[PDB]
Amino acid sequence: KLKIAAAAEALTHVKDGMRLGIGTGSTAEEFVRLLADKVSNGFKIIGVPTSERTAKLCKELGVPLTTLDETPHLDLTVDGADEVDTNLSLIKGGGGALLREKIVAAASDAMIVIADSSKVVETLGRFPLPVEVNRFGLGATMRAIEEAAAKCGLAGPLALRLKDGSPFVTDGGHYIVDASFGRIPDPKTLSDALFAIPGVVEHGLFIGLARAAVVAGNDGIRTMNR
Amino acid sequence: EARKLKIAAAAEALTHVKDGMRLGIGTGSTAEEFVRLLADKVSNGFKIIGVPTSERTAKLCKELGVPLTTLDETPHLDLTVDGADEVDTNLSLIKGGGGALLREKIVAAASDAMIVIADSSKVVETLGRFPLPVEVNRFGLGATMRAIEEAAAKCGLAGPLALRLKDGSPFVTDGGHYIVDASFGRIPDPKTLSDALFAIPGVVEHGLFIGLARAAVVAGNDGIRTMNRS
Repeated sequence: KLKIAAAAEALTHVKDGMRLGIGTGSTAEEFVRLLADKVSNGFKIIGVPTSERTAKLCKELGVPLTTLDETPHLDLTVDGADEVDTNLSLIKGGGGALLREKIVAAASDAMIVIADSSKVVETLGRFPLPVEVNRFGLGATMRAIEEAAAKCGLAGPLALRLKDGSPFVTDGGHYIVDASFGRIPDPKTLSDALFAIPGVVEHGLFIGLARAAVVAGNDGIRTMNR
Repeated sequence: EARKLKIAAAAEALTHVKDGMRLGIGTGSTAEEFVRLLADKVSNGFKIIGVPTSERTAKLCKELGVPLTTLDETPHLDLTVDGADEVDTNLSLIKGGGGALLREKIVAAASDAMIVIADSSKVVETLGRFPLPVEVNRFGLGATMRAIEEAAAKCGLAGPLALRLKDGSPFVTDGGHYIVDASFGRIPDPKTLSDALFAIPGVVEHGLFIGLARAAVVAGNDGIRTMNRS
């Protein structure tokens, strides 16, 4: 649809010979398809996958693959997001790949986001914030998340994420708690508060990582910048 | 030896353990001696319920008839008692030489108070001579290694990073993670370093305990001393 043109605009930021971090979800898959077309004309690139599902896609379509162990620093990560605010702070992890996405993006010189107009918000937080937790001590970690929220002036339900009947286990062996805070006006402070909890592994706030964002508007395609 | 000093500290810390409080039970050689002293007390009708910080702490406690519970079942505790690899005058710690730092920090942070018990060799002027354990995700190990070096550099630190091994392959934490032992030598600002390490998406947790321990019972041959908080 327009989803395609948004990915295609992001692929213009990709240079010959780049070391690339590749996102997960509906939008990054399309970026994979279009970049596969380009290699298939002698465009050279090497990619780190942020999930098994992206990894499979790259191999079926001929996008060369590497690892952060073999390729510890990347030029660019391209990935989707659940919410983008005007500081280009994001909420990510609706797809359950939040940690590998943070690690890959944090290992990169720059991160480009691809989203539609509906994901761009005045204030982050209507999308529930995914928080990745250890299964040991979940009860005390839930308490601490509510107290961490209270101290930052927020509140809302914390819902242990399920798949089928059971808790969702991430690629890395953790549970996810989706925190519905409604409005997160100071992401950095909340991120600090959540990190001070030992049970917290990581969370879906991507702060200061996206240098630019391609948005599929109702009018057409637009890029936001830093 | 070292052993009888760890016992005297354990016994002075149990002076703080009251009938029926719910306890965080540490792990390692010094917490072992505290468990026995609690067990000898249990069999004469002492009342307590304890959350284990490790796989092996739980087995000792069950072998001795110490009532055991869960943080899912018992999410807030009264008191955690545990060892430490380093204690400084502010009661900031380095922990995780025995590999249980994550569960230990979770347990201690869920407690109204945390008391440390150690022998006098564990008391330091400045944290950092004991290499700092950092618990890391297996995914992206290479990028996480780099970021730890970049964080150290911004805090004016340096040293080897060794992926911790056991029997020839990486030590796997109870929680499914690796440990990178960071030999920084001297850590004059623990708080700044702790923030810089948390900022790494690969870092799960680390062995700096800042502001958690309310007191530290220390043995030594110049007698038993409880360190306190300025």
